[PDB]
Amino acid sequence: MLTNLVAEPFAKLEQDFGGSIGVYAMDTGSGATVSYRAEERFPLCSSFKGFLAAAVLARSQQQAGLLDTPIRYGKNALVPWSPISEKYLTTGMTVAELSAAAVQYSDNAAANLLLKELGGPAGLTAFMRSIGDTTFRLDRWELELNSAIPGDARDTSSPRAVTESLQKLTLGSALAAPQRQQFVDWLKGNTTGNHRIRAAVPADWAVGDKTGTCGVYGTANDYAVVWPTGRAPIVLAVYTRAPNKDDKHSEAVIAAAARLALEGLGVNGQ
Ligand SMILES: *[B@@]1([O])O[C]([C]C([O])=O)[C][C][C]1[N]C(=O)[C]C1=[C][C]=[C]S1
Repeated sequence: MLTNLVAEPFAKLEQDFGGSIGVYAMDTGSGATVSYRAEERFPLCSSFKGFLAAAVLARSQQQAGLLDTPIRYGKNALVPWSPISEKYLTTGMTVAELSAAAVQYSDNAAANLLLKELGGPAGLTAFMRSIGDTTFRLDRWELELNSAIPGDARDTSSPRAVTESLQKLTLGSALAAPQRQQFVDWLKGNTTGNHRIRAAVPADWAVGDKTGTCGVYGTANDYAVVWPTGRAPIVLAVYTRAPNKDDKHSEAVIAAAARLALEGLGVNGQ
């Protein structure tokens, strides 16, 4: 009834990109949605790290002091693209600091350390099942989860399930109130997304996001909660892939798809 009330040229955008774009956007006030390839699977890439941090926050509700726990690690724990954890190799970091690094810098070593805390990819998947997400699956660790192989369901979800779970965690009741605001605050402090959904969002609106870039198969993504002033928040997810291993990802295409999603919802923006 309220899905795709206004058609938007997503097909032309993905054809110009040379791949596939998946979009799901939800106006949490009216329930209206924009949906394009929204139930297809796309690789999560580093976007799983947002849900990883939420799963850590959920575990901290039953294990008080978890966030403050100092974690030491060896050089063998470093993974290419660990921009924060490499600076604390000789000191260690807290669980909360690792979580913030995973969310805000996509830190790979931090992500693997936190996955170990949860019992691995199946532990994160179990958390997602516990909030009602039956689509999400994490199967591997960094960096193997970035292979983005066409047709491979490992380490994928759908734009719709990403958006639905993001809404539950940032705006609904999946986390207790203090943990919910901490998750929002980590997303708001993200540093990796300035050229993606944020580039479609006016500077005077609040926004938290989590990006991912697999590095192959034109595969990259971003999901976000956006608070336009004077109306209810919008939750959205934009995922891309492409058929050839050497196909380039495009941040501009992600920003453009986000613009179309906001336009389709009737949200006056840029
Ligand atoms: B992850 O999938 O994405 C991060 C970048 C982001 O958030 O958009 C970087 C770490 C992960 N990616 C990889 O390890 C492979 C890389 C692709 C580009 C730079 S590192």
